[PDB]
Amino acid sequence: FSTPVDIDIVLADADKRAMVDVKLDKNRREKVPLYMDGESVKGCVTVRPKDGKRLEHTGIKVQFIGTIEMFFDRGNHYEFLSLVQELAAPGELQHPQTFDFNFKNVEKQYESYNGINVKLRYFVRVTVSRRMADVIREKDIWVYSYRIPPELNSSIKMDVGIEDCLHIEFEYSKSKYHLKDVIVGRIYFLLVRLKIKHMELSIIRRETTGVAPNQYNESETLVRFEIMDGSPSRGETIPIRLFLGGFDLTPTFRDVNKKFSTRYYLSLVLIDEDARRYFKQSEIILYRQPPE
Amino acid sequence: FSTPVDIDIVLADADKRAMVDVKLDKNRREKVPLYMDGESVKGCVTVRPKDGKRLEHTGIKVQFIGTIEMFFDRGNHYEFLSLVQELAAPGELQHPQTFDFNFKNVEKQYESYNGINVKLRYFVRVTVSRRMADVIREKDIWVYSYRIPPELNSSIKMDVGIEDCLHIEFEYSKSKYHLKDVIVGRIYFLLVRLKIKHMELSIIRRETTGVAPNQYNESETLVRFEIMDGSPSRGETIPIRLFLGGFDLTPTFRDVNKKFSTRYYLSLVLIDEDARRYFKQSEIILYRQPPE
Repeated sequence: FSTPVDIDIVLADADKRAMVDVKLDKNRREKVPLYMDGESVKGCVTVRPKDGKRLEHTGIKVQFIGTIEMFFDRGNHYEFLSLVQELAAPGELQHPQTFDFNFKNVEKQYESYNGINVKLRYFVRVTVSRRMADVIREKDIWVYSYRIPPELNSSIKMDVGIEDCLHIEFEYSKSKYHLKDVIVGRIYFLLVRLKIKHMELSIIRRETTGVAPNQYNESETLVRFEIMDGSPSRGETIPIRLFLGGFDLTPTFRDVNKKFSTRYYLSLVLIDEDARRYFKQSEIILYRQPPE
Repeated sequence: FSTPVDIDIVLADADKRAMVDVKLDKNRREKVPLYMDGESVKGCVTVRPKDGKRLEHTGIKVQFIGTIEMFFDRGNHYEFLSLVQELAAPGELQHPQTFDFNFKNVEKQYESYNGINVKLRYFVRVTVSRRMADVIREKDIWVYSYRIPPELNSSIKMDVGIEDCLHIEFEYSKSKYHLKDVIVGRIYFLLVRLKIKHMELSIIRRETTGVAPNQYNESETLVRFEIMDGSPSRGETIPIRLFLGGFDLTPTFRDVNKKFSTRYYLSLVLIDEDARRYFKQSEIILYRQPPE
């Protein structure tokens, strides 16, 4: 036999509309249509019958859903957006039928995310209601969030050290970088009484999930970029130029629906000849640039 | 003791915004703020603590809901619109706190209705999530639907009768009347071989609930308006002028979310001297006029 009916969802702007990729578990890349906050979502639900039989139903509806999924558990799923359009009353289907739908000016407050303990995703869900088992079809969507240049973008500049052993001033040109921006910086050496083998700059991603003492932090190290080979002396200046376009980062996400945060840190690491390791971590905000 | 916490919801336009009344069971009239399709819903959630204790919670959210309730049963409730804003992560409350909220450009596809087997209502729902029993506060809203003058509004004109006994032509000036419009019409008598005591014009409301053979029809007679006293002869013309503003009707609602219909009929009734009753029913569309 198979299914008596197959549901497909075709958008009205399906040819012209842009699509975007998502990295999922074990290097998989999905591609879905792309939307932003305030756009209308409209198209058609196409019902393809497959048998010459009849389908008794107690209603057909289409829903636009945005939801946050935590820890791979269905009981922790929270819909932050739900919109319904009823497409048909209780009845029968004997032949193919199509139904229009339009969700007017749809709010989409968060960017889509696929992480470790957290997913945030948007989809269209069509439901054909039946007496004991519904026929359900999901259709996934990417939503981006956009942001213009910030009013204030201060340089990150600091003196740090291990007392009487290593004193350094480091500088990074901004606090806020767009996803295809460049870390321009320098390291300046004030006091050096240790034997430095190499120095690297690391971009660390932290996913923070939960509320209050229920906090799980997942940490991933997305670059290790060597910026110095060998032992400097005092008065030595080391230039940093690190291109972010080589690492495909997600934006900074802060307290999203009061459930999770995704944060980015520059971690400067110096290693001595005996393999001792000296570090300083600094938060950087990553943002998605609106194209002009 | 009492409650540890009381939740109140105050809109940002609360002073300037118009309010509207609803007739509910046993002559009760509620009054709630008034909205239309496409308006944003924004304001503040005000938490008044009442005890000097502490409130542990696993999150605070506000939802905008539009739902259809059938047959006084909670298991038949269908949300056709759901929007969520998370206001706080898991934590504690020890003192009063207020939280802003804004639902951008909110779709509100149907007019609010309180009927017999059917309710359609919109509300804001605040939820403070707790370990075993949530603190929940609803805040009800009226939504109207508006419509400009129709492209086609034909007069309803017909010849009807009981053969060789009574032949009449009736005319009503429109098929579509606004809620404060006037039925202007006439009855014209072609053949009269019965002894007519009186003639009345009735506005009948029908509420139709369910899908397919699951159809319940509730019928209510909202006016009985006498238009003739006594026995006419052939060639006699009886004028009708019936003002709809005296009866506070709801608009015509057709196949709302594929779950219900509310429909209006003009029923013309003639009564003979022996109390025999001759009738003709005609559908009329009632609509809510947009003010200029």
